[PDB]
Parts: sequence; C-alpha cells; structure tokens
Amino acid sequence: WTATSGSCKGRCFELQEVGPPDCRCDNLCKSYSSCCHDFDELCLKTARGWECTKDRCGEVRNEENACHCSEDCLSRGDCCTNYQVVCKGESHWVDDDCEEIKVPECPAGFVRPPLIIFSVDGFRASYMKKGSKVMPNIEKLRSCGTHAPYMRPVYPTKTFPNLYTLATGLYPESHGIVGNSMYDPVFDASFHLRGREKFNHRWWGGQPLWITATKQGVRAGTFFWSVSIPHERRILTILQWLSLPDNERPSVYAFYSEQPDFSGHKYGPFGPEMTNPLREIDKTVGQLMDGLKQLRLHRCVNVIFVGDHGMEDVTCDRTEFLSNYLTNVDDITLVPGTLGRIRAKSINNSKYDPKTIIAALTCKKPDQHFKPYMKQHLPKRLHYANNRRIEDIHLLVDRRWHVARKPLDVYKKCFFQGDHGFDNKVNSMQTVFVGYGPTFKYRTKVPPFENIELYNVMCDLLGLKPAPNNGTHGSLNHLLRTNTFRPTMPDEVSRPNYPGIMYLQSEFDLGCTCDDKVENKLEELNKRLHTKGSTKERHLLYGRPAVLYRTSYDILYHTDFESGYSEIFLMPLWTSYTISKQAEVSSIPEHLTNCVRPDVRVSPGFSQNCLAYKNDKQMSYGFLFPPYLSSSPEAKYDAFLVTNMVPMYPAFKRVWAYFQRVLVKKYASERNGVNVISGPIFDYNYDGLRDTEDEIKQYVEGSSIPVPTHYYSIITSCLDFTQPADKCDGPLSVSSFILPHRPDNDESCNSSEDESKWVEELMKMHTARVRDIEHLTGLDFYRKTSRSYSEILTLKTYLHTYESE
Ligand SMILES: O=C(c1cc(OCC2CC2)c2ccccc2c1)N1C[C@@H]2[C@H](C1)[C@H]1CN(C(=O)c3ccc4[nH]nnc4c3)C[C@@H]21
Ligand SMILES: *[C@@H]1O[C@H](CO)[C@@H](O[C@@H]2O[C@H](CO)[C@@H](O)[C@H](O)[C@H]2NC(C)=O)[C@H](O)[C@H]1NC(C)=O
Ligand SMILES: [Ca+2]
Ligand SMILES: [Cl-]
Ligand code: NA
Ligand code: NA
Ligand SMILES: [Zn+2]
Repeated sequence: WTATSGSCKGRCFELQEVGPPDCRCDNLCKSYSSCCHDFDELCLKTARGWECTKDRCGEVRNEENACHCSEDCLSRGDCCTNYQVVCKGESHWVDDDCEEIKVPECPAGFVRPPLIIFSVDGFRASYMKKGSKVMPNIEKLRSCGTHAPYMRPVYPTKTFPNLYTLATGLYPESHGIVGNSMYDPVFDASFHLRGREKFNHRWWGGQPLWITATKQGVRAGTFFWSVSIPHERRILTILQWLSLPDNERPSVYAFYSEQPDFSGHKYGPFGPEMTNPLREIDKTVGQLMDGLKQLRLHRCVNVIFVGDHGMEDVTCDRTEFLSNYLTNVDDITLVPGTLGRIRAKSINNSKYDPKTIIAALTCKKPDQHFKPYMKQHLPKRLHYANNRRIEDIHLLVDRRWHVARKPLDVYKKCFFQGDHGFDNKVNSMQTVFVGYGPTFKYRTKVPPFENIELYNVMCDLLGLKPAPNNGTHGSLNHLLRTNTFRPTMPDEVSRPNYPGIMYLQSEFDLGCTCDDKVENKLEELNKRLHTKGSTKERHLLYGRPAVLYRTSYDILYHTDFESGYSEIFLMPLWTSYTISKQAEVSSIPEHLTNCVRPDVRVSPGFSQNCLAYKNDKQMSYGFLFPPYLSSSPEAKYDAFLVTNMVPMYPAFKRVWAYFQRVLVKKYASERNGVNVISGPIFDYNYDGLRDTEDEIKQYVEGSSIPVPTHYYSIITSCLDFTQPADKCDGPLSVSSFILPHRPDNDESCNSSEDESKWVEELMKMHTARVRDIEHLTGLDFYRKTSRSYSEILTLKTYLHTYESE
C-alpha cells in the first residue's frame, strides 16, 4: 500500500528516496506506482515547452512552466538549456571551436570534476561514423575528446547484463544478471522485464558505482529514470542537481536513453527511420552541454558517452525451431531469441537427459544457424558459466537469427527487424565509447576495449577505490590525462628449482622406449651450454612467467625451448619457444614415432609414464614444444622428453598437431617470427580460475596424471613486423587461444574433412586474452620487457577477434 495523500512541493526529484506508506517523489516512483498525488503537477511540468524564444526573455517568472527564461532563472538553476543563446546572445556549445581542457575550470566549491554518464541503448558502434552528419554534438565529443572505434560489450549482448557490467566491472556470471530473463533455482524465482521481482536486490550482485561512491562519501544522483519521464526533463533535473549546495550536490550522474534501441528493433539498425532517433539523441546531448555551458561547467565535468551494445538485422522468417530437431519439445523450457538456454520443464522428469538433447541439436541440418553447448564448453572468452542462473544447455546463435521452441511462439506472442544478444565479438554488437573532460585526453584515439574495464576508470575520475572486479586496473591509463592509477607487478610466490643431471636411465621404469642409442667433444660442450640455458634469451623473450601460487616446479632449459615443469601436475605449466621467419618444419622420423625419453633432471616419482597411456584406451599424448619445429636432428630428441609430454585425446591431437605442424610456421612467416608460450589449463568447476590439485575430476586411467580441460598458447611478435620477433624494440603484438580439450570434434560440424577446412575456425572461435589465461593458470606474463607496465596491461587485455571492418 502507498498513501498518495502526501505532497511533493519542494521534494521534486529528491535524492533520498522514502519508503512506504510515504508517497515518493524520486525519479523512479512511477515504476513503483508510488508517487504523491501532485507529482505530475509539480515535478513534470510541460507548459510552454523546453526552449526559450525571444519574447520570453526577461519574462516574469511563471512557476507553471517546464523551464524558465526569466532574468533570475540562473540563480534558481532552472533556465531552459538554450536561454543564454536566445536571451544573452551566447553561442551553442557545438558551435564553439574545439579547445583543449588542460586543467579543470570549475566554479568555486567544486571539490572534483563531476562525472556524467550518458548511456545510449542499442547504439551500434558504426553509428559514430555513419551518422556523424546528423549528430553534430556527439561528433564534437568524439573528435575533441578521447574515443575508441568501438567498445566490446559482454555476452549476452543484452540490456541488463551490459548496463550492470558497466556499473560494476563484472562479468554477468559474477554480478548475477546473466540475461534480460532468468530463473534462479535456489530462490525458485523468476526475473522478467514485466513485474516487480526484478526490483528485488537479491538478484544484483557485486557493488555498483553508485554504492561504491556512497560508501566512500561521494554523492551520486539516482541513475534510473522511469520511461515516462521525458529526456528534456531528465537533462534539466541533472542540471538542477548540479546547482545544489556543495554539501548536497552529487558528484556522479547518469542519463539513460531508450533510443536508438527502441527504433532499431522495429526498423533494423540502418532503416531509414533511424536518422531521426539519432538526431534526437544528439539534440539531448546538445541540451546537456548547453546547460553545462550556462552553469560554467563545460570545461569541468567529465562526460562519458557510452553504449551498452549494438544491433543486428533480424526478421521473424530467420528462426530455427527446436520442434524440428527434438520429438518431445514440451519436456523442456527454452529461454529464446538471440540466445538459447534450455532446462527441464519438470524437476520430476527422470526421462530428461541433457546428452540426448545436445546430440539431437548437433550438426543436424546442413547449414543450421545455432550450435549447442554445455556451458562449461562455451568459449572461455565469454565467461558465461559460473552461475546457477545460467542453464546447463546453451545455444550460440548465428548473427541475424533467432531460436524458438515451436513455430506458434513466433506468431502468437512480420513484427520486428532488429535484435541483439549474439556473441560479443560480432561486429554489429560492438558499441561506442567517448570520454570528454579535463581528465580525459584531447583529440586522442584509443584501441577498442571491453566495457568491463570502465568501472575502474570511473572510480579513478571520481577518486574512488574500486570494488574487486574483472577489469585490469591500469589497462586504460592511456585514456587519461591525469588520475592514472599506477599498479605494481604482483610478486612471485613460488620460485623455481634449476635441476641438473641427477638420475640415471635405469632408475626409470616408465614403460617408454626410444630408438635413440645410435649416438664428439667438438660440440659436446655445445650441448652442455644448451642444457644450462645458453640459448634462453632466444626463447624466453619477455622473462619467465611468475608463479603466483605456492607449488613446486622446475625450470628446464633446452636448445629449442624452455619449460616450467610442475612436480605436482607432472607436466609443464608453460613451455616457451621462438620460431623465426626462416625456421623450417620437419617430419617425425619413422624410427621416432613412439619415442619418449626419461628426463634425467626429474625424478621418476615426478614423471609421467607411458604404460598409463597404453592402458587408457581413450587417452593418448602430445608434446608442448612441437617436434616438427626442432632446429636440428640432434635437437629433436629433446622434444621427446617425458617432461614435454601432456595428455591428449586423439580427437584433440588432430587439432593440436595441425596447429604445431602448420599454423605456428604460418604465423612465423606472416608476423616475422613468433614467440609461443603453450601449456595446459585445468578448470573443472568452470569458474575461470586455476584449479587446485584436489579439484581435478579426471586422471589418465590408473595414474596421477591430471587431464587438462583446456590447452592455451600465447603467440607474441613485434607490432612493427619489419623487426623480427626476437629483435623487437617497440610495442608488442599478441593473439592467444584457450582450446577445449575435448574427446570429440562435435563442436566442428566439418571435422570429417581435412584440418585445413575446420581447425583454424575452431581456434578463432576460442581466441582469448592473455589476461584470461592468467586467471586459469596463476601465471603472470611479460614480466621483463622494455615497455611501460600500463602498456603491458593493455596488451594482456588485448583480444584478437578475426572480424572485418
Ligand atoms: O533506467 C534504466 C537503467 C539504467 C541503468 O544505467 C544507466 C546509467 C549507465 C548510464 C542501469 C544500470 C544498471 C542496472 C540497471 C539499469 C537500469 N533502464 C530502464 C529500462 C532499461 C534500462 C531496462 C530494460 N528495459 C527495457 O524496456 C528494454 C530495453 C531495450 C531492450 N532490448 N531488448 N529487450 C529490451 C528491454 C526496462 C528497463
Ligand atoms: C571477476 O571478479 C570477481 C570479483 O573479484 C571474482 O569473483 C570473486 O571470486 C572469489 C573466488 O571465487 C569469491 O570469493 C568472491 O565471492 C567472488 N566475488 C564475486 C562478486 O563474484 C571473479 O572470480 C572474477 N572472475 C575472473 C574470471 O577473474
Ligand atoms: Ca577452477
Ligand atoms: Cl535474455
Ligand atoms: Na592409447
Ligand atoms: Na564433427
Ligand atoms: Zn534492445
């Protein structure tokens, strides 16, 4: 109940929201149907419009107006945004030349530049260039401030997941809003857009910027606006708040626009109907900067023009229906649209088997436009699994398509022409970022970056300490004039051992063999220096990775590669080697196909054995440094050490071999040498973090050799490719993958064909950031370069997406 029999006189758009039975006057009260009886009268005045005219100048203050052009309207803080243009001969902000803001120019009593977040729903990144002629104010923000060509949203590219990610810096699996629609089995509650359950706080995890601000003594305007409140009224309310007394005045504000998302759904991303919404948004920005100019706040506020996601072309006729794939389609609940999430309809159905459902959806139609996944098998770059609200079964939908349950769900719910939600690396889902103010840089373009990074920056601009989030704090310092946060490198926690020759061949009883006994001092001191590290500078280009947890591991040096070998996991954590453009691929000689060699530096007890692989009919093995890439016949025998060996399903060896035999050399010659760091990953609880020894769920049968869930590689080279990867002066270039270690290739529908037709497409799908691998390995890379650490942080968040323009 709400007693609407109170008043809002003086309380219009109050900042401290009251609770029932007191009627509300806050910018959200209509969404609760809770406002006082006179809220519309007193707070949403519409009389005479939103602009001044000449004949209104110097008028007699008539309080019924939506805004005022009376001579006293400034001291009251409530002029129309164009008042000083019409009445005082001044200029619109957009008509003023671009002028560098070298220092904040704030009025007295402003303790810091305020931050205004101007968020636009569905603002596809390409709008910045394609719509530039009809958005003059935004183009001035973009070109004078700091901008990226696009900003990568989080998956799913949906409204609530991305708005809350912006506000928290957290992947949706951590902050809990993993769709616009969710079922939580622990609550037995549902989150929808229709209803009041979404207003309950048990859904919203982490700590958003407004809580973070408040907890640290910075006041925040209330970020959310009920739909009915006109944009003009939101802008003015923000301006009014900026005129409050110093002790009352918030320091961070938000504006939200439903456009161009709303129209982009009806008319598609580039419908002719889309010019006008882009014009209007720009007008809204124009009113804000005009109103800031009237407040002498236009070279003092920091403004973030930011989108939540893009918009793709989608029509009802491009819909895949599960009724054509399954028989008993009523035994499942499907969350539909641009992604699919399947669970059982009834919790008391023992005939429900997710395996038969995944199988009935796998490569069934020749060109089918979605692909089923168990969520732990999703590309680790999406980080979309570690939450009970994410159903076990997931459908990744090709851009431009939908997935539905039965046809009747599409025609009893054509209509729309735009949608979003797809994979967050799709070009159409990319959105915008622009920063403008004294704390941003001037006329500076910065590379694309992920929106999980912004929360740390907004904390910087506001002087706040960020709650723990998934940003990499300092990877965006190159957007800032000042307030850059200077991080130190994490300290190494385990130091390695450097073992020498300590065991004899006969101490090993591993079941391996090698046709190698067909073995000079003119080059025997040569191979001694190799095993002590004489060539480590060629293959460990950016220093060894630091182990950020407590474990026992050895550094092993070889002519062609160095490893960091773990006695706890009986395999390297990392293996590092450089391949120049000149390097030649070689075969595995016929006599060495089944060669595996004891490593006289590592005890038998801390070594894999070959019998375990003979006995496990499902498991085979591979090598981290590839034998194909040896530098000489004599070096090749090092690639066959038991300490270079890792467990691999035969189906994954198809993939892994083609990467080592073909792609590494292809990349060496395209990029003028590459340095490659490879290794295993264990993520059996799909939380994106390195498993501990007691969390392994699978071993090579009859052994303590743990089976990785993934294999990674980090391919580095010189950004200026006219310098070899091993003689690089300047910035670096990187790509990486986290490949799922799976016993089939069902993810790849074309895997019955030659590896040249499918393997690299799979690797592209599972591209990763270096940062992602660090979470999964406890390793810290790039510890010793010539570059600045901030630059190195940006590199580690770099993601290579293989998208066009
Ligand atoms: O008022 C805020 C708001 C603003 C925020 O941050 C704005 C600030 C950053 C600048 C938030 C931040 C974190 C959490 C919630 C937030 C809510 N909304 C009001 C609308 C929108 C955001 C929510 C989703 N929605 C839709 O009607 C809708 C729109 C497009 C769609 N497409 N497909 N389905 C769709 C459904 C109803 C709610
Ligand atoms: C993303 O950031 C969050 C916050 O640091 C991480 O989540 C925390 O993880 C630890 C370990 O599981 C828990 O004790 C905390 O309760 C978690 N907090 C939240 C809010 O989830 C999360 O692990 C990070 N993800 C990645 C991939 O690094
Ligand atoms: Ca884990
Ligand atoms: Cl959704
Ligand atoms: Na075998
Ligand atoms: Na296949
Ligand atoms: Zn939308």
